[PDB]
Amino acid sequence: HHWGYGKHNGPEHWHKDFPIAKGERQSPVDIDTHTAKYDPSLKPLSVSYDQATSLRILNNGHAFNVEFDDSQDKAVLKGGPLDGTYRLIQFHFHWGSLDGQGSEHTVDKKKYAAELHLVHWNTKYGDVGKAVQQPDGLAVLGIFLKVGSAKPGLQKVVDVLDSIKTKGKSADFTNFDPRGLLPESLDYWTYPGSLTTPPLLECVTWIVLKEPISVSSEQVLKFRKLNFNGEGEPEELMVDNWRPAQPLKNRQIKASFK
Ligand SMILES: NS(=O)(=O)c1ccc(C(=O)NCc2c(F)cccc2F)cc1
Ligand SMILES: [Hg+2]
Ligand SMILES: [Zn+2]
Repeated sequence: HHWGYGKHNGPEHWHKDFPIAKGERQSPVDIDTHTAKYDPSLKPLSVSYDQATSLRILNNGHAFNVEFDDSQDKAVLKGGPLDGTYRLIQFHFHWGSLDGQGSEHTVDKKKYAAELHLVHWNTKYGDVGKAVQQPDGLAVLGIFLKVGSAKPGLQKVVDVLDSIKTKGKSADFTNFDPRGLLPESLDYWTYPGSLTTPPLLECVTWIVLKEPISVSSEQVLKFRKLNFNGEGEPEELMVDNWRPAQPLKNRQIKASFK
């Protein structure tokens, strides 16, 4: 039926409706640190989120997205392996039912508690719909979350989750500063990939940060209390909404650090 992360509609079944699942540049992938090539020609990332305008947070089944006003170059990502300017459109997480799993990308086979994806689209394409039909249409900034000390900048997100417990629910979410979610170092790995959820389009330049941010057990606990189901339907906890690592194939992971 409609795709999900359960036994009968999970990742292993997506190929039946989305053939691209067995494609050449699928994500996520495992990052083998000893095989990633240090590329000194990579520029530093330029994250300009000072004028970010968040608007809403919503539970779309699958996960919760915090949306931003992308009608103007307010919050952008440039530099790194990117050519052109990419506007932030939304951010979401993938997490697990236990602290030992949750991330989509893995580092030397190590899974983290969750992973944050900051989605940006290439402005040269006019709108996100066009951008998804291009090889360099999207840039997703991936940040790993480890369980440890609480992340202050994440608390506003955590407190509003009760308002969007079920699928289809949304809440006004203005004045949120995404800069509060970045680690201190911007060192990263990069490779050409795809969306990790259907349509699974291969239009993404992945930029995965080396340094994870730490969040408290209590903070991660609250993510786990969300529901995949809509109001009135039988409760299905939103946990393990992650796709397992895909084969790297003919791709090379570059690193911006030595
Ligand atoms: N986890 S991840 O790889 O960062 C990621 C990021 C964005 C999207 C998305 O915007 N879906 C929109 C969308 C549709 F729902 C249908 C067709 C095209 C789309 F762009 C999906 C997965
Ligand atoms: Hg594409
Ligand atoms: Zn994601």
